[PDB]
Amino acid sequence: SSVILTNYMDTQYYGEIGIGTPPQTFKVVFDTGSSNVWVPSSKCSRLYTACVYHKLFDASDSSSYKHNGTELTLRYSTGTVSGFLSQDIITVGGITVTQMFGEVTEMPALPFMLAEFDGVVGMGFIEQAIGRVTPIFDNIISQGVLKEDVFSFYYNRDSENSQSLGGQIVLGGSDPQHYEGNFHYINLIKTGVWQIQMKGVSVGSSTLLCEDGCLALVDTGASYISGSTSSIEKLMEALGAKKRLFDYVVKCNEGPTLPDISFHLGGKEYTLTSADYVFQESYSSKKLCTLAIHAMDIPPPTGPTWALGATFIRKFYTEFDRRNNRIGFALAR
Ligand SMILES: CCc1nc(N)nc(N)c1-c1ccc2c3ccccc3n(CCCOC)c2c1
Ligand SMILES: *[C@@H]1O[C@H](CO)[C@@H](O)[C@H](O)[C@H]1NC(C)=O
Repeated sequence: SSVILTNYMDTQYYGEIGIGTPPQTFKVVFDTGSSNVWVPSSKCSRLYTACVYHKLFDASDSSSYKHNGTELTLRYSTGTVSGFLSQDIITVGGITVTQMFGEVTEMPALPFMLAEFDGVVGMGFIEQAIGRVTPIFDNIISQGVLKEDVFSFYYNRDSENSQSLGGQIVLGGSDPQHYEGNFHYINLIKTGVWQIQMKGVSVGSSTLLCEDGCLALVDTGASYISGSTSSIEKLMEALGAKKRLFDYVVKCNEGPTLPDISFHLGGKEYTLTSADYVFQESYSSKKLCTLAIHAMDIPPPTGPTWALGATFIRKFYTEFDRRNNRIGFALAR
């Protein structure tokens, strides 16, 4: 099965899923960076404005709902959500699985008021599941209907005309329609995390970063490519970028000229051009231009690690192989 994804300003990729009977729909981000499923709850006080602006699942309208109520708190690098567990049938572009998800009752205005999506579907391993809840992919695999134990991601570039698909996620394989050349796999450092060994990072012709090696987290639920506060400060100085509050800007006229940034993974340089990582929204020297790379200190046991999010996936079609515990990359088409 494949799921059409909507691309919102190149920073948010989501698709639809139905929960309960009759189906209650939600826009969700398929996150290889987390392992739980959650959507806003009707029990969420309207004092939480974010709940006022998103779809809320109502248990009392689902004849297939199974109560549980165990509390859970999900913690992401850029925000937190809290609530309790519930069970019901979830629809994912064809497949139907009885999933255990979290009904969020605390959805902070900042940042969720900025979210176009309603919730999250974790595509990570159970080792990272909060509350030891079985991840949705594990369940789908159990059904034994998928052609292969893998899922692929395709994140298209932004578009000013609602006629091109913002992205697509395939359950059980890849879609040749969106990649060229062959994949090039890398082995997961440790199973339970979509993290691989990254040999080095280069900014132009001078591998000034991640020498000696470092970690790379392939996060479909993250907007940009991130690095330790240290690594980024050093990468950003090399680009002549200034550090703002939430991002790094560069004078727009200097954006097209910026150097390439390469990530050495499994022996193959994945190169990104300035056009690939800069939000060139102007050419004025009197305007600032946001870079699609941020600084995000990810704690143990996962970090310190770089995070390859949407900025990286837009250029490289990614396939997550559960059966071989490996990640594959191919030129996105
Ligand atoms: C999908 C959940 C998620 N997973 C992971 N691994 N990291 C995150 N930082 C987030 C997380 C949390 C809140 C918001 C969040 C809140 C408001 C606006 C945008 C937001 N984004 C970016 C969406 C990127 O989609 C590809 C968020 C991401
Ligand atoms: C909630 O689900 C977990 C997972 O199986 C289960 O162990 C627990 O007993 C459930 N709690 C209730 C009260 O339904």
